[PDB]
Amino acid sequence: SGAIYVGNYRVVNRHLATHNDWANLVWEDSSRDLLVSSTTAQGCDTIARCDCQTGVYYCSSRRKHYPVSFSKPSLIFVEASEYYPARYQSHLMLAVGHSEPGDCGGILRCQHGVVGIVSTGGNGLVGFADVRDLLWLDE
Ligand SMILES: NC(=O)[C@H]1CCCN(C(=O)Cn2cc(Br)cc(Cl)c2=O)C1
Ligand SMILES: [Zn+2]
Repeated sequence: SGAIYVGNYRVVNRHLATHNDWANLVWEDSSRDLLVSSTTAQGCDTIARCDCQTGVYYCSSRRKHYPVSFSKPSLIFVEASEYYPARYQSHLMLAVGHSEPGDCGGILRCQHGVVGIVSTGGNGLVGFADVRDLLWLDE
């Protein structure tokens, strides 16, 4: 679980989106595991507008924040699930770190703000769905 609350938007993993998220749908991309929905309350999350490759992410499975080096957003293959078939997920950044089912939603942050959220993992790796390119979240 976990979400980014920026302005009048809520950003969540598309596979974890609720009925309210779908009822108040703004934008969704299956290939990125992102869903953005509208919220009546003003949220204060600063989105990073950078090309950082180091940051800190929150790991719910360890109740700890971890510093990580991560790759540039790219198209990386991800295996089937009760949510998605086997496909290439886009705008995904890999990092060496701990993650296990239940960690999706944990925010990855850098000095410039929110970079993205935990979307994939396993094998001593953690994958993050980038949100820095979504410029409309601030406007
Ligand atoms: N974005 C997706 O396709 C995910 C949908 C839910 C299932 N996906 C996963 O990666 C499940 N998972 C998540 C984390 Br975090 C760590 C591990 Cl070890 C793991 O197996 C894939
Ligand atoms: Zn940054």
